[PDB]
Amino acid sequence: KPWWEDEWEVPRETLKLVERLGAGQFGEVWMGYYNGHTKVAVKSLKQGSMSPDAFLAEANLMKQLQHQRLVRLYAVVTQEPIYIITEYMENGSLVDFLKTPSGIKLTINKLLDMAAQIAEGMAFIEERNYIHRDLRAANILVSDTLSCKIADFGLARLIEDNEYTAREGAKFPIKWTAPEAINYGTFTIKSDVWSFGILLTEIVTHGRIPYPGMTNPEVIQNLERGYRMVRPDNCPEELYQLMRLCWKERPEDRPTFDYLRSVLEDFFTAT
Ligand SMILES: Clc1ccccc1Nc1ncc(-c2ccccc2)n2cncc12
Repeated sequence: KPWWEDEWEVPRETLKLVERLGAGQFGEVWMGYYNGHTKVAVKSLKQGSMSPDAFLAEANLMKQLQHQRLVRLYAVVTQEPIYIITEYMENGSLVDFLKTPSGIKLTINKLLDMAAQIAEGMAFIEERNYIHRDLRAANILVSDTLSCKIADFGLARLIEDNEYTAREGAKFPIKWTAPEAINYGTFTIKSDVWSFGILLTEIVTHGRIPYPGMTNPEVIQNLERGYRMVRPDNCPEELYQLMRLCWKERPEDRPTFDYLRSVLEDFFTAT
């Protein structure tokens, strides 16, 4: 729909940018208020840094994927500077939260709880025929009540025929990304499942880099031999075995997100 009919368009006046949370090559993220009272995140596009069609694509996808476990689109401003306004996540990114005094004190039970919440989010994404492609603790946000939500949908895609194929040039974080996606550019929900296994390591290590002490080429070498990541310090063995299922060689042997959610809730209500 055009901007004058689009239920998501808001007048820029409705928004007050209060505290900057982040700044990079392509714009900023702010905490601010919508209509004086409602706390919001505002991502702003730095003009000329990238296409506004490309920037707005993330908001259009979020219009289609609404769930409690996914950071919610609130509104767009489609005149420069372009804004995407969402649900505010008070405790910021999981990777950062896990390192704070409150993150430090969390028991394994609460960690397993948060893991289940993330799987539940991904189970919705899976049911809807989408993939995420950027699933990692940096892209999970944490609420004031310590609930978790999937964020950063920039690489997220509605799947045609189960597989998205990126361009020959395209590069992805080696430690988080499934071998078939690094090697062939082919992504499926099963690529995300692989990423989830890596994300579980970040949870149990409070946000440490996967494959401690290893370079990208070493990770690749080890994986091809049939090794997987060494058992993180203090990782319960049941969780580690659940990671290994996410890292099955054949994407099709990897579990569903519904399965992963189910098992993690069992782990949680047992601890
Ligand atoms: Cl603003 C936006 C646009 C597109 C997709 C998700 C979000 N939501 C958020 N992104 C980033 C942060 C954020 C950015 C920097 C540091 C910590 C959190 N955030 C906090 N609450 C909601 C969001």
